[PDB]
Amino acid sequence: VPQELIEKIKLISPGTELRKALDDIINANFGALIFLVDDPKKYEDVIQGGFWLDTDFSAEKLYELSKMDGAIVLSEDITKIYYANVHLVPDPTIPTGETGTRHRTAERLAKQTGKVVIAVSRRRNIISLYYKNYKYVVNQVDFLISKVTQAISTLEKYKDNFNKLLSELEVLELENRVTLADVVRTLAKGFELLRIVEEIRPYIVELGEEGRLARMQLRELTEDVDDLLVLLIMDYSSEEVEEETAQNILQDFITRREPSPISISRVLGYDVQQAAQLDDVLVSARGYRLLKTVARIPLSIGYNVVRMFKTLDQISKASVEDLKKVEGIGEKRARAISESISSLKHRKT
Amino acid sequence: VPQELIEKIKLISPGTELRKALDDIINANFGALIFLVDDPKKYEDVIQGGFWLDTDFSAEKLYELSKMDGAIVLSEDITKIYYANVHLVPDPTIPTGETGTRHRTAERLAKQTGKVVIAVSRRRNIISLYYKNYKYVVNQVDFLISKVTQAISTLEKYKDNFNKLLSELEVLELENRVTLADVVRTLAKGFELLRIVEEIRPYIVELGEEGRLARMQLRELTEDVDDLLVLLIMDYSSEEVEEETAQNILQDFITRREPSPISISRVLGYDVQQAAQLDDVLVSARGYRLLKTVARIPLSIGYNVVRMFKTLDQISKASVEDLKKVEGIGEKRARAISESISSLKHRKT
Amino acid sequence: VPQELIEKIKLISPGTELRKALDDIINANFGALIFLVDDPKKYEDVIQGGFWLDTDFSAEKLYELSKMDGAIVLSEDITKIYYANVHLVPDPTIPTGETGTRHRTAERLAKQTGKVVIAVSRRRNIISLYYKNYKYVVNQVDFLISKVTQAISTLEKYKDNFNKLLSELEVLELENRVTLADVVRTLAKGFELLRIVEEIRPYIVELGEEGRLARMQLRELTEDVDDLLVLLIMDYSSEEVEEETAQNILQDFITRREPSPISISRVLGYDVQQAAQLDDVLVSARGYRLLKTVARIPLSIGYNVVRMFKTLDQISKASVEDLKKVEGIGEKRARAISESISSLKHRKT
Amino acid sequence: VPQELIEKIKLISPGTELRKALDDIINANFGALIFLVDDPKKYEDVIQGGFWLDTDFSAEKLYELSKMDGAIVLSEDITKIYYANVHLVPDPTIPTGETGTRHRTAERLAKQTGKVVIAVSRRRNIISLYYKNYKYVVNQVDFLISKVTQAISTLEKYKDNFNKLLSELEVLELENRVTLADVVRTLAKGFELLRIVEEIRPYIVELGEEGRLARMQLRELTEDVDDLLVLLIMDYSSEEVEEETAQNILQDFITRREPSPISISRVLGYDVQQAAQLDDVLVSARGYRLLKTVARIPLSIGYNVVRMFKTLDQISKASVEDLKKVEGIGEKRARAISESISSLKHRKT
Repeated sequence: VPQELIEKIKLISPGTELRKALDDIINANFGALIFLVDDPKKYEDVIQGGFWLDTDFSAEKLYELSKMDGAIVLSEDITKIYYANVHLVPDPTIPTGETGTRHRTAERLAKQTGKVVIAVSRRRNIISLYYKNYKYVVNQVDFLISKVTQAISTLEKYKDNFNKLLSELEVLELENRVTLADVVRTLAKGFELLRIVEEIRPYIVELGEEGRLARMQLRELTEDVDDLLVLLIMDYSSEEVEEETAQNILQDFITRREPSPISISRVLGYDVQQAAQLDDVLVSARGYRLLKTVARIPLSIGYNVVRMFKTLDQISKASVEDLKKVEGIGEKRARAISESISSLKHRKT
Repeated sequence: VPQELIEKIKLISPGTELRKALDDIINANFGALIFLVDDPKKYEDVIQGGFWLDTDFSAEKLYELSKMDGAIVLSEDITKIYYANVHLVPDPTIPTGETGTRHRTAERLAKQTGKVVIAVSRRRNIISLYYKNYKYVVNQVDFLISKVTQAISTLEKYKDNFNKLLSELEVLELENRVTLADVVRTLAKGFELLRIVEEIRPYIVELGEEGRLARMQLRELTEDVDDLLVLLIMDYSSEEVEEETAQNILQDFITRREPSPISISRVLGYDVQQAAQLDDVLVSARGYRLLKTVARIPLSIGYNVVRMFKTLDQISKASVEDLKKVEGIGEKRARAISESISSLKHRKT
Repeated sequence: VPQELIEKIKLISPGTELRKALDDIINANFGALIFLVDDPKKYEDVIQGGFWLDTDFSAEKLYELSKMDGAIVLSEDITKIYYANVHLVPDPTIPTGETGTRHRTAERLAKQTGKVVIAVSRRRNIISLYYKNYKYVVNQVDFLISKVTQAISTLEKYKDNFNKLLSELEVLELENRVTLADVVRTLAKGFELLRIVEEIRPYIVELGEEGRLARMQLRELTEDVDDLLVLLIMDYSSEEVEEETAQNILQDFITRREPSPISISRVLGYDVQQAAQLDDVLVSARGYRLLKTVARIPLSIGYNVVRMFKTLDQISKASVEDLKKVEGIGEKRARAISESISSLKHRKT
Repeated sequence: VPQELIEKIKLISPGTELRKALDDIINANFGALIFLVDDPKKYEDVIQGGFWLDTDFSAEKLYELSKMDGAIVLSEDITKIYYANVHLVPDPTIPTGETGTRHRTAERLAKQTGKVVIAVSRRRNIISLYYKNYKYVVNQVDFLISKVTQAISTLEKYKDNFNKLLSELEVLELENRVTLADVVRTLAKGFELLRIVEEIRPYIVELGEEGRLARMQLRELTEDVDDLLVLLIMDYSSEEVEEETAQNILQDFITRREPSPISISRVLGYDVQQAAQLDDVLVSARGYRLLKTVARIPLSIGYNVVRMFKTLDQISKASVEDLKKVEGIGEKRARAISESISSLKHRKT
């Protein structure tokens, strides 16, 4: 979806006075055909009859004006109503996939002038916005909220299973008993979960001001999930990987590639064929996840800790003194690393 | 529900252009009577008047055509509109349980020709599909989603209680303090939960593309429940049972038999009369559940481990060396079995 | 709500063909006035004009007949339609709180004959049923489900807080560190929760077949709550109390008395004035809750265990041999009591 | 929102007979213009034509009367209907931001007389109440419940993350390993959560009797959150702070100030610049939270315990005897403090 169109869709999103007028118009079953232009003069060839108003815009004015036949012409910044009751006459030979005079006129005019044309028919409750060669159907809030509420419920279920996987993985990691299967399973669930977020995103945007609660919920449910997945990648990839690369792995599995077990283990640098092999590959966390998330050591510095001790297993054996030999690790960091890992082992394993 | 009919129901499921036209028709309160035929020629006896169109199908075309009285005739693959405004005249002596000319005509024609006939009346918002001697009422998406959302909430509650039962059962199993009552109680909840899934299934299918989120939720909620229940059967049945048999027990209690305590304990091979006796029967898990789910040992091989040690109690006492004497158990499997069971005991009991 | 009326309300509950016809009638905005009689003959004085049909009942027939003015007369068992289009003429001097001829006629006739009279007006979507001097407004399913879904959500929140209270109480009980405040707080939440169930009950019934999922949810959420609360009463009441009495305490606090802290502590036999005193009263569980729920010892026998050891504190110190000296406690029960309590202490405290 | 207006809004809230009549009027699409006056005589200048009724008020009467053009005049206590079908004639030169004669008349009359004027138009389903220079749009219950149900779901998510933060903070506190970042993070989530409650409040009120379940849910979800946050403030502020001050911090961050990390750490008395510094500031709880919430020691007395031992760290080391040296700490309190803290350490750390 071109950003160019996104900017236009904002014009008729829940919250704006324009959308306010359009909803009223839908409820009254009157029709509407609105043409957004910067300078009316250069468009007089496609504007016939009607009335010249050149007055300030308001939702009430638009609604009343729409009781008459024909089209209304507004300024692109929706601050002025220039015409009402006019006949829009774009070139009839322009191709159109629309049905019914109102929408065919809207599409051709948008294509012809490169300007925005809004159509609202009587036999339906949806807003169609035409911009250049683009068409965007705007749904009603009730419909959007229904889909979004279901997507959120679906997310809660994925998050729950994700929390359960990560919790079990934590036990295994602390006991150094992890297998590639445990990692991939956890990654897959995470990838699939963030995929849902990406898919519902266009719905949230379309909700405008009425999607505020929905955004808040998505934020609380997927808070640190992305950071967590990256750290998992940095910790279990076959060979060392920088954060930025882990992020590319994440973005890739969120949109491009499908999060299938074999496919994830492959990108992680493991040469596997059948998913049955995953339960046989033993792996050891490097310790980034725990270092950054629990010991609160900046990644930049964790790099030094990992380069020296290699794995979480070794770091958990290190002493306060042993850890200070690391560049960037003082008394506080050293104690923080040692104590937080020891605390976790005593509680979770 | 014959699969034969299921194939026809797909034709008018949410997502198809046909359903798109039918919804529009419902919203406009126009009526509709659609007859699906392969070759119009051999049906000219039941097709009177109207107009010959022989044009490409589209939802907009169907909607417009439906503004006229009579019926529309389409190709079975919904790619062609052959007739519009015709009078369908099946044999009037054919029995019909329908009311009102439109539905009586549809049922008799479907019965007469063995073809699909779709009826949509003005005084209601539902689609009736007739195929041979079958009738399928298609509900609106709003209604379906309402029932499905309630069924999902109901499932969440059953799953929660199931998780609680399984969690307590786990403690008991690790402490070798299980009674038949603990097993049956856990099985019953599991059986009842999967029963809900089976019952809501026809609703999910009827939802078509709009049931995608619902499917995802059902999948996250009942993920490994079936495998888990089978393993429970394999572990607590009075006498050894092969997986395939455990599965038959599952399928049976999901559809045929009622998951009553006594009834489950009976099928498991225990001769009980009153539910009060269940709290008195001590039982010991064979160890399949833990072997497959936690130690990740293939069932095929677990069979060997169980045939040698008999119960989880004995396996938990076995040593790495003792376990390797089993056919198919190497150093890795042996360590995996021993360590995962020891880890669980230290954490859960 | 008299059971007598409940039986009549079933006649028009979701699921019945009668309600099916009434919903259709509501959607069409036609009106309806239905009079249910056993023998039409003895009511000819209040039945004028119309048509004698004496035909078999069906929803389609009722719906069609309702397109005409006047009333319809059916058999009490809803198997026969005796009249259609008649004028019902009860005594006009009979008092009525209704407005509009249709409802005034219905109420007076029901009062006059002691029979059921159903009225459905055009300017609204609700069914009014009149039986003798009773009036029952039947709501639409959509409305009912909305209230019921909210009540269920509200219940989930109370159950969660209840689980948290009971969980903390469990720690305290095992450590013999309980105070009257911990008990009352847990009881109050339980009482309030079951109060919600009682209040939503009339809604579930009114839902008929469409309240099946709602019932299942209420059952999963409040499963053993009543038994649990009774045992809590038996365990913390100032002086010994029999189960049956504990139950009266429960029923009382669910309907009659308000579950205020002081009020609960008072009924439990503690003479307190200000809620501040509750945190100062130390109490010890007798052990019924744990004996019945965890050790699975029948109450009848727990009575003997409590009469001998007095408190959970003492039972937890008892030996297998010490416990067998109790009448009804064998080797199994004795082991069950001892091991389950010891297991709990090792895990929760 | 002036309380003065709140009192008027109650007049038309769900539950009242007046609102009952207004809903019926909305469903019928009749219009309504109601003027509430104490003494009709002194308003005869703005009341023209119509009918003098001087009869008792009822919803049915109001609904029927509204079928006629013009306005209805009721007594301020909604117990009397004085006029029906009248022409209200306020001064036309009074400014009005309304459109359409009905609303312009209502606003001007309310402004002119300082009395309540209720307007309901045909082309919409909302009630507009005018009082003096105020205007309050009353929404339908369906709309309100939709927003409120979403706000509750959003709250559940914030509460869950809050519980997780507080749970981890608890471990850290018991191990005396807390950093300013852990405290602020927990406070921020708490502050944001209570902010949602404040924002949805006007919706709950507008729901009237239909907002009962919603209130119950908000109460169960945010129960002790405020007390908990205050205690957190009292425990981690840079320098000692009295409860009343902690409360001002809470109220401030709930409405005025934005709960940004730096902003919270600043108000707590810590001079920080970049959020990165928070992970470096070690802090120790004074012990109020644990003393009041777990040991059940009144704040008034906790003040003495803290003034003597200073931190939770020191209190956890204190002996029963050491604690009794505190003014207000007896054998019970002393044991309660010592045992509850020791119990927590053994279970959570």
